[PDB]
Amino acid sequence: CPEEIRDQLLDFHEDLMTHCGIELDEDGSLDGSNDLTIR
Repeated sequence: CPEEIRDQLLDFHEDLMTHCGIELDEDGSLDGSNDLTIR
């Protein structure tokens, strides 16, 4: 089976939110605070 047991590969779909673009779109996908306690 794929890496994601649930449906497809990662986070319900890829090429969507944060992961297949990281050069500045992970930076944009981390919009602000309340993402982790390290902030």
